[PDB]
Amino acid sequence: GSQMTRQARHLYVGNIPFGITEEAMMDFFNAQMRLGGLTQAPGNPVLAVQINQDKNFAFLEFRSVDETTQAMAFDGIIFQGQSLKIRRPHDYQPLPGMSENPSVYVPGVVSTVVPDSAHKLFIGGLPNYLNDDQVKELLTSFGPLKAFNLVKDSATGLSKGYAFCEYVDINVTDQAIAGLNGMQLGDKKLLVQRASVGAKN
Repeated sequence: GSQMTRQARHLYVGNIPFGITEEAMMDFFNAQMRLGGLTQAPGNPVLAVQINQDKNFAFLEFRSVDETTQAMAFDGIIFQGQSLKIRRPHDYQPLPGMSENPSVYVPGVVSTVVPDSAHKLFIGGLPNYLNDDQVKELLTSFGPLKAFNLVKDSATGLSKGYAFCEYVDINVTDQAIAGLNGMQLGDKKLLVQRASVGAKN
């Protein structure tokens, strides 16, 4: 369809695996939607994927407004080691009577949106070659995460060596600090503290 028609029928997907094909991306999201019970009709909700490989993002094109909205619940899903960053197009406008936010939660998926808050953590000193899944697994031993993002270099996809997170249980925050702060990992030592402590400004 037209560009206007696509505003409510596609999503931005950032942090995509290097070298993934459009077909493999499409098959992944169709499988996740179908196997998660998140379709509104028989068949595949995702019609196409357009990748910008040099800029490390894709747009997923859906056949329906409601399926596009529900797919926002996959923000943070791990695929080939990467946490996919799912967002609305910047020009999205809510449509009359159509939900702006997903209605159903997808078990296991940890959001990449980590707002500044009392118990948001900064994790610094990570070896830059560890991927999102590996860092997530390091943090999850203390308890389940509500949100997590590993900061990547825009040009290499390598990490910048630091991440942010928020635990489901606010009390896990201090347990994760106690366990991980000062821990040797590679040639590095981790720094783990509430992000408000060292935030620039």
